[PDB]
Amino acid sequence: SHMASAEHSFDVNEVIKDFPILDQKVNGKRLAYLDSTATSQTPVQVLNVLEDYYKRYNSNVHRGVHTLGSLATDGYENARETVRRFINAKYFEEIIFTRGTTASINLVAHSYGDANVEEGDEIVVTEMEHHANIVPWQQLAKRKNATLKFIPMTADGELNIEDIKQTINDKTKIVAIAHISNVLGTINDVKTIAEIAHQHGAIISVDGAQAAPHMKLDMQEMNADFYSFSGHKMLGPTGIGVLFGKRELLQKMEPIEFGGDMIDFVSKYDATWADLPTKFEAGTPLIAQAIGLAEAIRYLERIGFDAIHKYEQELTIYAYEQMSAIEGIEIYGPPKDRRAGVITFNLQDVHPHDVATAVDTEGVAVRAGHHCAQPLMKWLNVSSTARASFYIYNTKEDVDQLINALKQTKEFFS
Amino acid sequence: SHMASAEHSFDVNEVIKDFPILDQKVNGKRLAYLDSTATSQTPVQVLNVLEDYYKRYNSNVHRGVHTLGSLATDGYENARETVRRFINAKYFEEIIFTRGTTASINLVAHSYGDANVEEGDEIVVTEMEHHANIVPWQQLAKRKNATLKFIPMTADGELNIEDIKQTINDKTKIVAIAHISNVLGTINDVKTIAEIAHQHGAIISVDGAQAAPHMKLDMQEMNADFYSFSGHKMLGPTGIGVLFGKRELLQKMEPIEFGGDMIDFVSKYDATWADLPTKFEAGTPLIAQAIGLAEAIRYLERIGFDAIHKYEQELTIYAYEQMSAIEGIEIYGPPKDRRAGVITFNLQDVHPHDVATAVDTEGVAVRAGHHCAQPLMKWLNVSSTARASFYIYNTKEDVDQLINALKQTKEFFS
Repeated sequence: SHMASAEHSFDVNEVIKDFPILDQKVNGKRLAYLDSTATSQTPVQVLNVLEDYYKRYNSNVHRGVHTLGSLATDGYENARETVRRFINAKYFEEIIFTRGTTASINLVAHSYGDANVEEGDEIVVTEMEHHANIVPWQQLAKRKNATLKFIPMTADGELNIEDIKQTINDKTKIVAIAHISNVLGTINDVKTIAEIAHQHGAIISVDGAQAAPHMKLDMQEMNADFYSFSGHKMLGPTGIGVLFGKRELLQKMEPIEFGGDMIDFVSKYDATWADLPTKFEAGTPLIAQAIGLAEAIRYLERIGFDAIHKYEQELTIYAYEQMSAIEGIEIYGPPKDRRAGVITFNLQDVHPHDVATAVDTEGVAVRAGHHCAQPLMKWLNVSSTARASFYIYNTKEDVDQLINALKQTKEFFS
Repeated sequence: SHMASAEHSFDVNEVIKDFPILDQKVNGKRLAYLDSTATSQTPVQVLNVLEDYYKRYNSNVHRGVHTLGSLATDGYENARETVRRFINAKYFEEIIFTRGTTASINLVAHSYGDANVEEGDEIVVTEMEHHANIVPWQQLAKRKNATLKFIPMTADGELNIEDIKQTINDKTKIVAIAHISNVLGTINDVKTIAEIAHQHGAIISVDGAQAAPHMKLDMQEMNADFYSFSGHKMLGPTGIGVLFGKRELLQKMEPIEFGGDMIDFVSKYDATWADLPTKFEAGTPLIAQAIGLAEAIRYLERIGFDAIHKYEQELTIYAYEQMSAIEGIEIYGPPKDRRAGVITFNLQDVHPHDVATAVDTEGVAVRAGHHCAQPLMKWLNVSSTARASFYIYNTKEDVDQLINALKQTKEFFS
């Protein structure tokens, strides 16, 4: 088929050999892991770099120290440089390591938000946002008596340019938006939204958790003010994310966590802060996790995003077409050729929790629930949905295993 | 010798076989890693558990999901239970995972501090505190126009009961104190200080980063309100720590980071919070790191703290005596038999940065600088010091290698 050709061109079988977790059975059936949107699997190259760190040069990080300490510092600094190049940030000091996208957005909303939002200012969000890109803005609005505004969505769950222009105005201080929806697969035009924000004297904070794993990012082209993502969704270790911020903005923002490393001087009653980026990195860093995340970036770069985007789009269109052919499947969001590698759906007369349970019995991992997007579920007029997602280690066989399992589930519940 | 006997009894050579990082040379000399206070080394048992997680059951965490997801959730919940038992917390929900001791103390100071400290209240600290246990209290005092008070220290860097009783009064709301000093080796009587706090209607927040790796902790006996520590100092992975808090207190405290997992329900403008402990755990957890930290706890428990305390005390007394015999060495803090496994020192007429550089050329890893304790350095009337620290994988040979390197350093600079 067309999908066999896409598999062969991408060399997907050689990619899968790097992911030992996929070589197992679940409930006696081969594993078809279709939940990468929740967290990705991790290649041996990343695991080998983590093992090497702990077996060869673990130490705390500080410029000019004993031998292992200076190797650990080199590895941590090299990891930040790898991230800077990955997203084409202008400066090393514009990359902040955090616990994840959620911690990144919370740092923007506390540190930037409290210094730049007052009573009567507006913060623009959307109903497709993950909780991590809604609730911090709700809390900033409550602290400041500011107003939260939602960009109206089209019937297919996209943002029309005229709705974007009508919602952003000269009262807007912050536009906070997903680059890619974790549910609908919508790809927002963040470059254009940034331009409209900037015309009104607002800044843009982008939730890029579902974009960084899947497409090339260029902070300078996009002209985002802040951009946030998570390592565990892009082949990296748990516990690490990134906040990109323009240097001019980060310089004026105050830290919100205090301790070692982020200080320059401490007396009994006062303290001064370190330079960027360490101003925002209190305590001992995520040292092993940063080193592993840099290896995950090199894994993605070695394949390249043009190859990853083509393969993911072929998988996604194939899955969308095969799932659409099952009578009773409803897919939410844009058409097959206008979406990222996610399909959120319901099966007529079968609760999505029972879909997820049933396909796991067939070896297939999907998620069911609200996907941390309760306002989106309400916008769809549902409580829960089921969600399959694709990444670089998925195959036609994985999609066909889901399709057969859904047909078996229809039969079981009929 | 007495130290050879202690080595043999502890089976230190078998412990060292678990730490492949120690089996290397630095500058052509065997590695003598004497910087565990900064971060510990990591045994293969912990590395094997981390590798197994990524090769067998990585997935995001949620009760009742697909097979790998339910294994990851089990591992994360089991890890929290392991921590609860390790410190004898009454309830599972009193254990919060954080990024580290610094993040733990910052959560207390923001969430508990802002709700319980007002103008004219007092916060008690000490000049031996790490920056992580000073600067958050400075910032809480500034937010609230409250007053920071310091418990006077004895000439040996300890806290006299009469100075403790004179500094704590009915205005005190929070006593924030180290269990063990990262510099002096002082072991504070936190059980007694907690009693004095409680008599005055204050709470106690304990910095236990240097105690959790080295001694048995019992939250119920101690009667601490909050207790904070870091995994990387106790054989665990980087990027994880613990906050213990009494359930009654944590129930009333508000979260300070917002997103997925920590919410129950989200609408466009409002949100409700999850139950403890997840109320304080926004975003995707530190899943691999928690699982590794539980394995580190089982490694320490298998040896037991009575054996670890005896071995560390024998090493410490041996090192204190051998270093004291070098003319020109000044050791800071209490006597050899009243300290934890740390020796902070200076060598007459040799800057401590040059000591650290010189002994690294001899394969020995120590730290030089302020040790994130600038107010303590000022209290000692120095800028910088050098610091050697001991843990379960250190030997008489490591101490003798430091002693010979210090004598060689004296010679080089004379």
